[PDB]
Amino acid sequence: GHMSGQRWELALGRFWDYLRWVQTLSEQVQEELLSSQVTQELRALMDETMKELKAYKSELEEQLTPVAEETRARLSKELQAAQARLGADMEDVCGRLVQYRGEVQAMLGQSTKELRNRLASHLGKLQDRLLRDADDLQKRLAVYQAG
Repeated sequence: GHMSGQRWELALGRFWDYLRWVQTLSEQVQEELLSSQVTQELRALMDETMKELKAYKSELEEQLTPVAEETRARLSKELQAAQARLGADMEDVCGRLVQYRGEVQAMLGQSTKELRNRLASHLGKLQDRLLRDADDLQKRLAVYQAG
């Protein structure tokens, strides 16, 4: 909820805004989930978010003068843990939609009514994990810049 207005927080928003369109499961989504256009574009947004985040952490790892270099070792790892957590959440969303592309054609197709219901709940859980871990990453960034 509290963004610092960086390039990564927003490529993240471009990823999250795309997932909201997928969760509507409209005809265009039902059509585009059969193909790989969604997963290709979601992978692009995931990679774009992680490269901007990587460049942001690099700029932050060279800030105010230290006294003895490190109180950052513990803080830099907890920040790296949150960075890897965010990327793992975005991989889980892509991996789930890849399974759905095959599940909609498993044994030449399955019941899409129950199939879209299980996917919608699973996407909602992944979305809630992505939103919370994005806020935790912001907390780890603030702690890192502070001490």
